[PDB]
Amino acid sequence: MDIKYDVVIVGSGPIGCTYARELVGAGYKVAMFDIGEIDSGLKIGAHKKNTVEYQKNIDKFVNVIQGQLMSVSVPVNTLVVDTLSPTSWQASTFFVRNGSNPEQDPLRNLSGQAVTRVVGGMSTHWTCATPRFDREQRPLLVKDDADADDAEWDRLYTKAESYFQTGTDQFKESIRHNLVLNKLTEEYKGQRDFQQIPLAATRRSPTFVEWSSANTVFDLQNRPNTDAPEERFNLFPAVACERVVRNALNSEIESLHIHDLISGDRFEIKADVYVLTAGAVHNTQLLVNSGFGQLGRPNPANPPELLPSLGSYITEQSLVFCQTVMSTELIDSVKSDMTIRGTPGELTYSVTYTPGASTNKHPDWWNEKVKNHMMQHQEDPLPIPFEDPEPQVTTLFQPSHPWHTQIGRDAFSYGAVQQSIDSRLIVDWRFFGRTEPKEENKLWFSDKITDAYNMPQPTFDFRFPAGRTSKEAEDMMTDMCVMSAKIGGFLPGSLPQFMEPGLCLHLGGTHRMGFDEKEDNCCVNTDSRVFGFKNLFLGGCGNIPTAYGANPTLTAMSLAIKSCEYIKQNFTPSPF
Amino acid sequence: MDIKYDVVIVGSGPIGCTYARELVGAGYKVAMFDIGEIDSGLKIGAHKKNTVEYQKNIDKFVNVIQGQLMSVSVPVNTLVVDTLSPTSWQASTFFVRNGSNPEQDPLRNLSGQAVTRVVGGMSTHWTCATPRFDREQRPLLVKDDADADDAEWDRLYTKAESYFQTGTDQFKESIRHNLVLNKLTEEYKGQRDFQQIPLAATRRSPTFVEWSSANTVFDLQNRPNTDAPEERFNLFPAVACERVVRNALNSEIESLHIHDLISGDRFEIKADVYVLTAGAVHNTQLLVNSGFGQLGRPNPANPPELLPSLGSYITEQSLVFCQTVMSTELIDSVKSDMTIRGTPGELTYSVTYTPGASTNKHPDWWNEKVKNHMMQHQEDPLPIPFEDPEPQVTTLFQPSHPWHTQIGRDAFSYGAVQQSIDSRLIVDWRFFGRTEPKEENKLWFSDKITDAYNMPQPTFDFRFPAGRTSKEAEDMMTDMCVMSAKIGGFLPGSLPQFMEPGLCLHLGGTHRMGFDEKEDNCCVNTDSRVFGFKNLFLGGCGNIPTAYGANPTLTAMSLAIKSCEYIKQNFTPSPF
Amino acid sequence: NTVEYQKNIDKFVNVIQGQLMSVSVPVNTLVVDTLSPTSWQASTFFVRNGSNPEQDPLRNLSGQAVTRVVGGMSTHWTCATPRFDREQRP
Amino acid sequence: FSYGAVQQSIDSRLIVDWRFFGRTEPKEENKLWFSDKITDAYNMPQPTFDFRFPAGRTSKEAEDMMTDMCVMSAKIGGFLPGSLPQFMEP
Ligand SMILES: *Cc1cc2c(cc1C)Nc1c([nH]c(=O)[nH]c1=O)N2C[C@H](O)[C@H](O)[C@H](O)COP(=O)(O)OP(=O)(O)OC[C@H]1O[C@@H](n2cnc3c(N)ncnc32)[C@H](O)[C@@H]1O
Ligand SMILES: *Cc1cc2c(cc1C)Nc1c([nH]c(=O)[nH]c1=O)N2C[C@H](O)[C@H](O)[C@H](O)COP(=O)(O)OP(=O)(O)OC[C@H]1O[C@@H](n2cnc3c(N)ncnc32)[C@H](O)[C@@H]1O
Ligand SMILES: *Cc1cc2c(cc1C)Nc1c([nH]c(=O)[nH]c1=O)N2C[C@H](O)[C@H](O)[C@H](O)COP(=O)(O)OP(=O)(O)OC[C@H]1O[C@@H](n2cnc3c(N)ncnc32)[C@H](O)[C@@H]1O
Ligand SMILES: OC[C@H]1O[C@@H](O)[C@H](F)[C@@H](O)[C@H]1O
Ligand SMILES: OC[C@H]1O[C@@H](O)[C@H](F)[C@@H](O)[C@H]1O
Ligand SMILES: OC[C@H]1O[C@@H](O)[C@H](F)[C@@H](O)[C@H]1O
Ligand SMILES: OC[C@H]1O[C@H](O)[C@H](F)[C@@H](O)[C@H]1O
Ligand SMILES: OC[C@H]1O[C@H](O)[C@H](F)[C@@H](O)[C@H]1O
Repeated sequence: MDIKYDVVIVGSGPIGCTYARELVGAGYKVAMFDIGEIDSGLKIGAHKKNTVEYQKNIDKFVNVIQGQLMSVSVPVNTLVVDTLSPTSWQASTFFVRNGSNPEQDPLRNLSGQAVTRVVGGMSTHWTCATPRFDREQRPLLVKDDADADDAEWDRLYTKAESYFQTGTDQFKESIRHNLVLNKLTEEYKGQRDFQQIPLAATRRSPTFVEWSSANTVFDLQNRPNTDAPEERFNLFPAVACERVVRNALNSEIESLHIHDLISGDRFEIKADVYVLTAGAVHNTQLLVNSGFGQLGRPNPANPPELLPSLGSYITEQSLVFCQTVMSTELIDSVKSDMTIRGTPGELTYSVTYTPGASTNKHPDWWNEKVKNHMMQHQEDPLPIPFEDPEPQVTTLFQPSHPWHTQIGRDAFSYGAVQQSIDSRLIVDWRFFGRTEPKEENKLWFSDKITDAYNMPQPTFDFRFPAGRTSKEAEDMMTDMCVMSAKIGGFLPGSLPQFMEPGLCLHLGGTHRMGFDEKEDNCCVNTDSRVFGFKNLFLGGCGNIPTAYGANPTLTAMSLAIKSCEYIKQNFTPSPF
Repeated sequence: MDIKYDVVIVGSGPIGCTYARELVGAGYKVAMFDIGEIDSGLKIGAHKKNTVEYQKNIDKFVNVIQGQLMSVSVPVNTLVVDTLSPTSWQASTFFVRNGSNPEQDPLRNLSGQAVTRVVGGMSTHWTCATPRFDREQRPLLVKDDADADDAEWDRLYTKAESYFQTGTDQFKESIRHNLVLNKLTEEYKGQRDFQQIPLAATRRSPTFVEWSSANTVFDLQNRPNTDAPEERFNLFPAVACERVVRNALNSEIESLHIHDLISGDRFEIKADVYVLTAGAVHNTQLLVNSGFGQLGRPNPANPPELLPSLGSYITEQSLVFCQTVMSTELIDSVKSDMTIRGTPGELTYSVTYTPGASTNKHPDWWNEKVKNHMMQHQEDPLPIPFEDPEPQVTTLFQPSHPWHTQIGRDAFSYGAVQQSIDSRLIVDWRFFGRTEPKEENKLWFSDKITDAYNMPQPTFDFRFPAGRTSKEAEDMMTDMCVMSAKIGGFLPGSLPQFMEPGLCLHLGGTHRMGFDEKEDNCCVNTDSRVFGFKNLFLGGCGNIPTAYGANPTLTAMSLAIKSCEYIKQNFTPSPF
Repeated sequence: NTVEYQKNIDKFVNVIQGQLMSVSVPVNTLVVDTLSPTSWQASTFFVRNGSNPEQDPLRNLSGQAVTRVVGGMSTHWTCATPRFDREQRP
Repeated sequence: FSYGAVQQSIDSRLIVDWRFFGRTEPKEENKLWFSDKITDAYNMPQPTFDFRFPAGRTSKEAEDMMTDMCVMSAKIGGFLPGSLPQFMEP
């Protein structure tokens, strides 16, 4: 470690790695710090799902996700346990216990909010869904010229998709995928369009997908090295970034205070450029601990002087979930082209089809798979082949249905995964609502209470706003019930429900972007530069100032690419 | 990869790494294959608990364990779900679904048996408890000379303890530890002795412990390298070892068939010496797939000709569990030396003690911690300091109490971890019973059904034997109820219970050791050599032929050290 | 119709459940394998606890129940008495 | 006749129950029969059902009816956790 770099990056998630990719590549001397540690294998920051073992046992991966989602703010617990032995010690009050945050109103929380501290951030376990936002969900990057704005976003999203290896063809030969997609597209037709979920992933074989991650964006190997002898990069894991140091004028950052969590030593690191990509909660925390905004419970009688919108206007999405069991209609449809005679398991049983009958509903490759499976596995009553991939189906957000949808199988199962129903029958439904930004919806940091890293404790003051946001959330639940029923009935144990607020982990608006600090009530401009500072940039979903339903990361990445263009335009690398 | 090594090792767990440590160190050309992948960070095969983040959030680590425990044999599920929508497809029978093994009698199973396929094996997530076995639990290594047997085991265990960095002093300054230990030792006195659990671990600070693993034994870095320029070792992850190839006479192994799970290619590797350390289930599987023992449902009318005891006499331990909530007696005892005046939170409140009163029950360092905590945290009603380490207490197996005990806090929590009761009050109790080896208790491999790696499906035919084993298991449950009550009453949600058979993951006896193949009904001799073979060795708990209650790994390691002495005595390394 | 039930209507569910006796219960096949090793266990899912061995569990009306008390089920019914329109009516 | 545990956290004045009842096509194959071997608690032939909801109109309407209750209920409020939309035991 040196005390001087060209660029310092706080966070090794996929947005920090967008900045590394762009800037290491442009010749800057870059250091990247992460509070978490390398724990994905020799491909640093890679997706934990990419082992042979997880892809042969995908039901286990939920546990890996749960193992690295550490709750942001837990209220004081008030459950009465009165079946204790009379000899057992019991307090006479519900006192502050077990890491609970006494500041947190339990009824104004995002209880499902969690953070991940590992090299690669949440991209080590994410679903890899990377939809574009349509105009309605998307911040403006050019004002008063919609066609130039569209052009700019197209160029940026195209680049982000290339970084993440986004595609829409990885599941095209799945029977289950097709079954679900084809049905939905017929029943709306074509008042809504359905497609494969855009996924940051490359299929390597019929049974293995290489899911993308931070590592796909930037490999996180120190440089110079043999592949990149004229580049300069260092990754420092297990280093808590605590404070950026402001000048008097609030026009420049003059250093970064860091804490080596192994040795315990503290240092101060100097950079020409400072990029905070610590996630939506933790960027905010680091800024509040550095004197931006206000520490402590918000107090209107003494509003913050520096970035007063920081931590206000926060957005998190409503999320509804169920699972379904495939209808008899759809299961029978799989084998609709077959002539089936006799009874499974007996001498006379056969299943045949005629390749190329124009009468066939399905093409030959489908009927071949189905025939083979039915004849070779007469003990099995379903016509779906055993290793058939899951559906990965969406109808994207539109004005008439202003929610994102993901229909398929998600590794992040909620609750006990029941084993009685055959998994080929099971389809997951997740619908994500957009949330209006509102000044009263805040993330703030205690002046008394600290987290496990001795940093000010995060506290939410949040409710879904009462008008359009809440109306749409309920409409969205209805929509998922109506849409799901086209495929099948609900799976007991996975009935339609709202998930805990913030379990969707799409928190935005915490350090939000706009044109004008005061008029747009925002913290960073369209280059992701903090207002008034020459050399401080924020990357991540916390920049998104709009009400959005789609998964935000591709949009956050796009904003980062644009930020890096600004840096390349205004800062000169040091000589090698 | 070469097609020729001096020694090939199948498995990178702590027993394979014992063989690597001994033999790489002795100058052999070693290759090690593991079916699983590197996923613990840059320290290959290291304990996953050793991140700063897990040790600040230890309640999350249960999920990491659950994420890599893949069930051995799951029976066909027969639960009736009859609240499905009438449109949903339903079969008319409980058919073979969702990876279930149709061979497995659900009532003769070890349902909690699981395997871990990752570099470092189960040592990437284990509790690190490494007790010695006393004579009563321990196989004989010398016959008819008890003092020479004791000497041999002492030397071997001392070496194994040095490899694992076993100690008994890591928790000596915990208030909770002391509270529990001191109470139990008074109440039995001294008809039973209590001590700290021997743990393979080194404390680095008051809040961080470096837990040992396979990596502690052998660092698993390829050699030659800068630290070890004259050593030769290669680790090949994601390589399924499928078969060892026997000569006609069954006197030598002539190669190892391997399957590269990334490329899909198959190869055959030649070694002077072959060591199978794939765990108790999977060593057996590999052997049955190579023509040892018998494939298919056991058939007494056609007993196996080659190693007929392989897969018979299997042992797994009964495990009882509860948690308790610390008694008022014991909580009051913590502060027994304090003079406490007024009421917490008010101006007059104070807590004082007199250092060195001979009347004090506790020494000054205890009273200091307690006083400071009480005065500095008057909102907290407990006298235990917030970062106080957990107890780690045992009374080892003895004739009058023939079970192992671990009393403390274990990361591998069973069930939902309730948050209402303060965690400083909570103590876990696990008691482990010894199981009589019995011919009828088998692990066998289907001739029809295969696992996820296309290898014969493991199937258990197991019941706890009806006489002494079952009698002791129930006595052991009673013992834990009686002993636990000295500390506190049971925690609702963690009432005393037997865990699922095989959840303790101490399976032994699958390829068991003895002096004489026929007379001792065994598979390997005291050098861990397979009877009749010159060049095949088996390492692991599957060698242990006795009824044991203590955690077996240190004993398995000891047997491996002795095996490696035999190899060093009989095989010459190739020139460098 | 007691004063007490109408002041505590949440308790009345228990009165209903107390007189709904299941018509046909299939043989139970749930595996309970956390029994003490000393406890007696059969080696099959045998006919137990009033189960009907004739009943295919997957072709059942598991929630069917009968009430044997003077007044029959009208001693606990909801008292909803709609007419059928032509379409539903013999 | 509440189904399941009656949660006490939500004020009861807020809570509204929804029950929707579907019509079932009569079908010869749907039977109630009586064992010639097994008897009930009164020594009378044991009742046994051989019943499935018929696969065409009955099942189609049942699922439509579930959708209807979800759409209609949402006019009043959102679902109560623990009482999510479900089919009851047949
Ligand atoms: C956990 C999760 C996440 C997503 C979905 C699934 C699940 C279960 N799936 C999903 C997501 N997003 C999508 O667009 N589509 C998908 O299908 N998920 C969210 C996505 O995963 C996040 O939006 C994305 O990673 C955010 O990227 P980031 O802004 O780079 O932030 P990260 O949280 O990934 O990484 C931040 C990083 O910084 C560190 N850190 C935090 N504090 C500090 C301090 N003080 N000093 C130094 N470093 C710090 C972290 O440890 C972390 O690695
Ligand atoms: C999971 C667990 C394990 C233990 C306890 C806690 C928990 C939750 N705690 C405990 C244990 N043992 C103790 O003595 N004290 C403790 O406090 N646990 C058990 C211990 O962890 C095991 O006994 C030990 O690792 C066994 O060592 P091993 O004999 O080296 O076996 P492993 O299972 O660790 O590693 C084997 C290895 O081989 C691989 N493999 C399997 N099949 C193949 C094939 N066919 N080809 C190639 N490689 C193969 C694995 O992937 C694995 O890494
Ligand atoms: C239990 C239930 C019932 C109804 C609803 C609510 C609940 C929880 N609410 C409901 C009902 N019906 C409606 O139209 N609207 C409502 O809102 N329920 C059903 C209604 O309760 C029944 O349809 C009605 O009682 C049937 O009347 P019934 O045909 O007279 O039959 P019962 O079952 O009431 O009484 C029969 C009776 O005969 C006896 N018995 C049976 N076997 C014998 C033999 N072998 N020998 C002599 N006597 C016998 C019984 O003991 C019983 O009293
Ligand atoms: O299974 C019931 C469903 O059947 C379908 O085939 C329809 F598309 C849905 O609208 C719904 O009527
Ligand atoms: O709390 C009840 C317990 O109290 C104790 O202090 C004893 F040691 C136990 O034997 C039991 O009597
Ligand atoms: O709360 C959402 C609901 O609001 C209502 O007032 C409507 F009547 C429903 O259709 C639905 O939109
Ligand atoms: O449960 C949370 C997740 O659900 C799905 O995987 C989404 F794709 C993620 O972005 C995230 O919201
Ligand atoms: O739950 C299984 C574990 O319990 C405890 O951690 C033991 F130490 C382990 O060896 C293992 O049995």
